[PDB]
Amino acid sequence: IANRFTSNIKGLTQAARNANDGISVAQTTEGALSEINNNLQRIRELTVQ
Amino acid sequence: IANRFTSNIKGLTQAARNANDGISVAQTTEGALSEINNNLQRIRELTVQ
Repeated sequence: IANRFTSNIKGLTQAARNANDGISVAQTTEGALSEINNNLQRIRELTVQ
Repeated sequence: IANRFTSNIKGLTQAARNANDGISVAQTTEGALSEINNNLQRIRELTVQ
């Protein structure tokens, strides 16, 4: 049972690290999307003009 | 909703600027029309004479 618990603890810690990496991926993609959105807003203003 | 509000505000402001340009155009044309009308009135006076 101690072996099983050690395996589970190590796996869960590594999974937490993986989830942190995924959060980083999401943040980077969202920043790129925000810049694209600002460009689109400016283009719409130019079209209205 | 904030993005939509920003787009609407920008569009309305630019449309107001274009409308102001419209008043400018109309004022210029009305000034030319006033000059033409004054010339026509003087021509009428000369014809009456």
